[PDB]
Amino acid sequence: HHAMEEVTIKANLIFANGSTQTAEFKGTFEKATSEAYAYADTLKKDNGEWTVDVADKGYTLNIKFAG
Repeated sequence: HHAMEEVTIKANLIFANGSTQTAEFKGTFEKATSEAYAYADTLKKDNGEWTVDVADKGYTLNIKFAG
């Protein structure tokens, strides 16, 4: 039985120069997680490629952009 509660995935976006931005995605776990990464992807054009460190049991995504 997989978790079907509506949850919030927090994306802590960290840019190359150290600046940050936080966005959150609400929905079932995997759907919301995929949406968080999809959002990060829209920022690659101006911020470069990203890497991630998953925290808080998967509810926090620390996404760092390179460059």
